[PDB]
Formats: sequence, C-alpha cells, structure tokens
Amino acid sequence: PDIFNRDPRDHYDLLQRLGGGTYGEVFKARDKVSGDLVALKMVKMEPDDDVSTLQKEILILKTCRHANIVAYHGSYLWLQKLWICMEFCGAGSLQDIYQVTGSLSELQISYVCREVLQGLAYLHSQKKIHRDIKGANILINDAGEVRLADFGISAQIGAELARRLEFIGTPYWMAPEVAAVALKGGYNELCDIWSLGITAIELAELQPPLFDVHPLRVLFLMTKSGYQPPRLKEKGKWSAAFHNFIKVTLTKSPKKRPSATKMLSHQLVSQPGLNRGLILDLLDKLKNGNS
Amino acid sequence: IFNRDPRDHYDLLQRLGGGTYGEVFKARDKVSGDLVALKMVKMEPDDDVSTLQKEILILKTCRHANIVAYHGSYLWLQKLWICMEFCGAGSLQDIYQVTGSLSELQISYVCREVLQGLAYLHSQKKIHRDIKGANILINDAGEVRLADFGISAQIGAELARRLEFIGTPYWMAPEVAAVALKGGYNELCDIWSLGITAIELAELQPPLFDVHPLRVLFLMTKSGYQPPRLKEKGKWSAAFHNFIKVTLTKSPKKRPSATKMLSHQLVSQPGLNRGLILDLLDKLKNG
Ligand SMILES: O=C(NCCCN1CCOCC1)Nc1cc(F)c(Oc2ccnc3[nH]cc(C(F)(F)F)c23)c(F)c1
Ligand SMILES: O=C(NCCCN1CCOCC1)Nc1cc(F)c(Oc2ccnc3[nH]cc(C(F)(F)F)c23)c(F)c1
Ligand SMILES: O=C(NCCCN1CCOCC1)Nc1cc(F)c(Oc2ccnc3[nH]cc(C(F)(F)F)c23)c(F)c1
Ligand SMILES: O=C(NCCCN1CCOCC1)Nc1cc(F)c(Oc2ccnc3[nH]cc(C(F)(F)F)c23)c(F)c1
Repeated sequence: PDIFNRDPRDHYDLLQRLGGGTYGEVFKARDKVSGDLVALKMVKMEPDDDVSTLQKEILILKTCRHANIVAYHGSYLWLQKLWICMEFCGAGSLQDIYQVTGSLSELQISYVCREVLQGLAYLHSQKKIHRDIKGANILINDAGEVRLADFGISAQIGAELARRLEFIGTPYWMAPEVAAVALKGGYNELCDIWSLGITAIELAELQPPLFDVHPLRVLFLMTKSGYQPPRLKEKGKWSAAFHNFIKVTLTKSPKKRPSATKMLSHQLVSQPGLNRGLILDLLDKLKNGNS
Repeated sequence: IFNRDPRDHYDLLQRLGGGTYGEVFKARDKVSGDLVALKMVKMEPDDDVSTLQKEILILKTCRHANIVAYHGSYLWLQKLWICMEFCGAGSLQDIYQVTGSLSELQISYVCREVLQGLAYLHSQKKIHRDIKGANILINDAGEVRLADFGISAQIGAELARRLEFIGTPYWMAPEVAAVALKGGYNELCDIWSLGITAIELAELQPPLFDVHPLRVLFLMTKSGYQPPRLKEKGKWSAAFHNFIKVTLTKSPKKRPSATKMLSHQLVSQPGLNRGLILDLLDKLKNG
C-alpha cells in the first residue's frame, strides 16, 4: 500500500485550513481513532498526472525517519486529490515566528542549529540532501521542538510540476547532463552546512545577508573569486563562539567545509542548557507579547 | 537603447504570438516601410536595468547571417521592446504541422545552417539552450535563423520564474549559486538538442514525446540510458543515421563541437541551399 486508495476524511477530521500556495493546501486535522493532531497537505491532480512517477520519492518518505525531520504518516489518493499526512507543528516556521517576535537570542539560535544539524547529520548519513535550509523550512511545535520541512512533492506533480516543465522547455530535447541538473544534481550535501550558517544570521538579524540587494546581482557577486563570506553585523552582541560558528560553516570551498557531524561538536551547539525551554520562552512571547 | 515609445517609430500590424514570457508583433517601419518583429517583455521595478544594458551592447555589436538581426530596443512604461528581423514563414514547427515531415535533404540544410549559427554563438561564449523546431525560424527567402534571447532570460517573468523554481540566492552556497547562474552545463547541449530536432523534423515529434516528461527525465538519468534513434531505418541514408548517433553522444566530453559537426558528410554535401526550403514553402501555400 504505497498510496492509500481511500478518502483521508474516513480517518481524519479536518479542523482548520492553515495555509495554501504553490506548495498545496495544508490543513490541521485530528485522527478519529487516536485523537492525535496531524497536518494534511493536499495537492490537486491534473488530467495527465501519473502518481506512479512518485514511487521513488514516496519510498524515501517511508524509509527516512528522524526526530528532527517532519514525520511522514502516509499518503492518500481520492477523487483527484493527493493528500500527504504529516506530523503537526502548531507554531509554524521560524520565519513565521521571528516576523512577530523579532530576532532570536544566541541561545535560542544555538538550540535551533543543534537540532537542525541532528536532522542534517541523519539525512546525510542516508545520502540525501535537504537543499533548502532556511527559516521558512524549520518548523516548531507547541512543545518547542524543531523539525525540518521542505517545499514537498507539489514540485513533482500537479500544477506546479506543469509550470516548472514549461519553464525548462520540457525535457524532450534536453541533453542528459542538463536533465541531471534539472533534477538538482551537480553539488553535494555540504551545501546544507553553508545554508545553516546563513539561517543562523537570518534568525539573528531577521533577513539573510544581502537581502536588500537584487537577487541577480547577489548571484553575480557570490560567484566572483574575491567573494567574501558574510558575517554577523553587530560584533559585540554575539559571543566569539557564535562568530566562529558563522566563520566555519560559511567556508567557500566545499572541500574545506565541515560536515554536519563535525559541526555537532562545535562549542556553540555543544554547550549545556540547550533545550526546548528556550523556544517555549519564544512561543510565550509570540502568543502573549514581550512583557 | 531608446527611451521612447516604440510606436513613435513603428506601426503595429498584428500580434503574432504571446505568452507568459513575451509577446511578438508584426510591425512596419514608418520612415522606411520595412516589416519587423517586435518582442515586448514586461519589466519590474524589481528588475535590474544595469545587467540588460550590458547584454544589449553585445547584440548591438556582433552579427551573423544565421542569427535573427537586431535592429533596436525601447524601454517605456516598464516594457522592453526588442526590434528584430522579420521571418515571414514562422518556425519549422508552424510549417511541418501543415506540410508533414521534412525530406532528408531539407533537414540536412536546416542542420547545416543551425550549426553555423551555433558555432557563432558558442564562439561568443553563448548557449542557445532551446534548440527545437519551434525556435528555428524561416523567412520567405527560405533562409534559416536562430533567435538570441539571452536578454529576456534575466528580466521580467523569465527571471521571476527562475528565482521561484531554481531558488533565490541568499541561502545558496557559492558552488550551488554557480550552477544556478549558468544552468550548470556547457554549450555541447545545443548539439544534443539539434540531433533531437533532426528526428523531430523527420518524424513530427521528438523521441519519447508520448511518455510522461518526469519519467523521461528519470530514464535519461539511468546509467544504461540508450540515446534515441530514427524510427524507420530504411527511409534514411547512413550519413543521416551517423549524424544522429554522433550528435546524441551521451558524454559531453565526447560530443562533437559545432565546428567539428560542420565537417560531417550530412551537412557537407553539395546541393544544400535555400531552394530546398522554398520547395517546402510552396507545398505549404498550395495543397
Ligand atoms: O502560511 C504560513 N505563513 C504565512 C505568513 C503570512 N505573513 C504574515 C506576516 O507578513 C507576511 C505574511 N506558514 C505556514 C503554513 C503552513 F501550511 C505550514 O505547514 C505546516 C503547518 C503545521 N504543521 C505542519 N507539518 C508539516 C507541514 C508542511 F506543510 F510544511 F509540510 C506543516 C507551515 F509550517 C507554515
Ligand atoms: O532525495 C530525494 N530524491 C532523489 C532526487 C535526487 N537524485 C539524485 C541527484 O540527481 C537527481 C536525482 N527525495 C527526498 C530526500 C529527502 F531527504 C527527503 O527528506 C525527508 C524524508 C522523510 N521525511 C522528511 N521530513 C522532512 C524531510 C525534509 F528533509 F525534506 F525536510 C524529510 C524527502 F522528503 C525527499
Ligand atoms: O532555461 C533553459 N533554456 C532556455 C530557456 C527556455 N525557456 C523556455 C520557456 O520560455 C522561455 C524560454 N533551460 C533550463 C532552465 C531551468 F530552470 C532548468 O532547471 C534547473 C537548473 C538548475 N537548478 C535547478 N533546480 C531546479 C530546477 C528546475 F527548474 F528544473 F526545477 C533547476 C533546466 F534544467 C534547464
Ligand atoms: O506563435 C506561433 N504559432 C502559434 C500556432 C498555434 N498553434 C497551432 C498548432 O497547434 C497548437 C497551437 N508562431 C510564431 C510566433 C512568433 F511570434 C514568432 O516570432 C517571430 C515571427 C516572425 N519574425 C520573427 N523575428 C524574430 C522573432 C522571434 F520573436 F521569435 F524572436 C520572430 C515565430 F517565429 C513563430
């Protein structure tokens, strides 16, 4: 039973629409038997869509499991709607949170990075790459725990897939090496480490470096040989350990960039007192105001 | 570049083709009466005129017969207009959808002319990236033209979709950004696309056209992927089959350059001239 030939409403009560976009529509839902809350992401099928083309991605969702990545519970197909059942994270993304609370403290950031590195260490051990580590893809549940998410299978099916294929010119005239890039090859898992460094600056300053610079110009600057990796803006606000964490994750050459396991030994994420309590404090601020 | 309304200098005749990524108009020059093609691209304030300003200068400077001629550009009302050589017969896809499949000689001539344009583009360190029947243009003289669209891809909707589908740069590692910038490949991709296009012109569809496109991408990734071939063996000469085999070389490090392919028997033979395509246009117009 790769995908359930069942209406998910037979098993779940939809409670609330949490959001919707190109990634699909996401609902808060309650298991009818256990009473557990879940998130249901629904993707609308096109007339030509073929769910069998998702077989290998579904196998990965079934076999990859870790506390720090959003838990996959199953998939349903019914009346041209594809549903993915996932762990529920009631506080949304860290981007959703800091847009209300303001910048996180160093210790909150240190806790987040540790939890993200644990997830990434597992993914990399399974020879997978996240590819899109950022505040918007790090979810927080009401217990203060941290879970990696992604854009999701919506990019592999539905109207989003159709829009992407139109953009690349379809694949029929495409050379093999181009096809490899279109499936997001050409680089390795250490890109996630750099992305985590940028995310730590994002949690500290409310935007990644150069966010006020045109994206094309950033691309131009990033690939010049003289490019200087970014740094935290305010020096005295952050400890040497935090500055050094930014220094070593944002290593330009991938051959010299530390792995997720090596980073988990870093002073910043190895220090005592990192626990979900730090995020419970943030969630109180989010719900009730600073005072 | 001109900071005027282009309609000051041209009369719009009719809309030839629109879409998400541009609109093309048939127009006539006021002072000279010449027919032209105008491609309108919508711009953003969030767009960057510095980058396109530099790309403008290249086209303004460098020519080739098999490249659609650049005549001028206009920025007005956040709309970029590019004035180009007008090709009265449209694309080869517009033609063969009416005429049926092309003869080997006609395909040989098309491939020669496309290779000449490619050899030139690659010498300018450019990549066409979208070689196919729909982007090979034909004028009423039966000549073959390629469109250089490099400018459009870094402004307007094309840039926005790129940022959306490939991603913004701000969280990218430098090695990832470098792939996102150039697409992550080389100019020999155009040589593969031309081999497919030759099959397209011979059979009215690229190989695997009836197969789900994602599945097609998956199959191309497999280690034992077999490059396509012409369906009907006996209908085509050995030179044509060898042309296909050589252009559809799996490894880019063994795929021949555009210049090397102009040495190939198929595109080297005498008798290849625009009269072959005049014959195709006559069939288009009459029965
Ligand atoms: O819609 C937003 N924010 C809008 C911001 C508006 N702004 C206000 C301020 O100004 C600017 C605009 N966030 C958001 C929406 C979702 F549907 C999320 O999905 C989930 C939710 C809960 N549990 C989950 N478990 C797995 C998922 C998965 F779907 F992601 F996989 C998931 C999610 F995480 C975040
Ligand atoms: O790797 C692929 N496909 C191969 C494509 C590249 N090939 C090689 C290169 O060239 C082309 C082909 N899919 C994939 C990989 C992952 F690591 C995923 O991560 C998870 C798994 C299970 N549960 C999860 N919960 C949250 C996640 C989150 F990590 F996504 F956040 C998550 C996932 F969902 C899918
Ligand atoms: O741009 C062109 N050719 C010329 C322009 C054609 N246009 C057609 C429409 O109208 C205007 C002309 N080819 C092209 C564009 C892409 F974006 C590609 O994809 C990537 C590359 C690197 N990293 C990636 N990550 C995710 C992708 C995903 F896009 F595949 F999802 C992706 C790709 F492989 C080839
Ligand atoms: O839109 C179509 N046909 C649609 C048919 C609908 N289909 C029927 C079959 O079934 C499905 C639907 N043809 C077409 C439109 C254009 F605007 C072209 O652009 C030009 C034209 C003339 N001179 C030019 N000079 C530079 C250009 C450049 F704009 F391309 F750069 C250019 C072009 F070449 C062909």
